Amino acid sequence: MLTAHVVYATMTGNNEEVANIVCDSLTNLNVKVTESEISQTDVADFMKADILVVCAYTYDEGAMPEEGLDFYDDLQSTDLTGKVYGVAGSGDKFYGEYFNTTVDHFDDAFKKAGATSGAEKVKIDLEPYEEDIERLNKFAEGLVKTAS
Ligand SMILES: Cc1cc2nc3c(=O)[nH]c(=O)nc-3n(C[C@H](O)[C@H](O)[C@H](O)COP(=O)(O)O)c2cc1C
Ligand code: NA
Repeated sequence: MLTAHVVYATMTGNNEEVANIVCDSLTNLNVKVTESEISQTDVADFMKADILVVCAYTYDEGAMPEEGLDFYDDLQSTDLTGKVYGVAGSGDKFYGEYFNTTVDHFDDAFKKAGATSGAEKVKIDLEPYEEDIERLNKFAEGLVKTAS
């Protein structure tokens, strides 16, 4: 029944770890999941899933991943009405009001595209631990219930 595409942007693996946890939780909720890195993914292919997820870092005081700028821009130009989305990220709370700003940007981009938020965005500090894992499971549960 349900499909999902999880894209991640990463440099030291934390956000790929986050994407992996989300893919696992979705798979364990009987979702067929595609997972790919953002720079190797076209929005036209991404949008074919019922559930859309971006997991991406924040850099240089609030900067988006440079390899994800095209994907980000293409996302906002696409009609994603009927799609269920969620955004998550690992970042560093030391950057204060720049903590995981990329998560906020992608959540806004999905909003302009007309997609329906399936779960509250998840902002993780550095590596995901037990609490983060439980939060990413509720995240996945929210997407499935919203999409189904
Ligand atoms: C130079 C530099 C600048 C950073 N700036 C931010 C930032 O503005 N906001 C944030 O949340 N994290 C910032 N970070 C932290 C990364 O987002 C964080 O380490 C994240 O876990 C890396 O994810 P990745 O392993 O998937 O690449 C910065 C890290 C570095 C090295
Ligand atoms: Na472009």
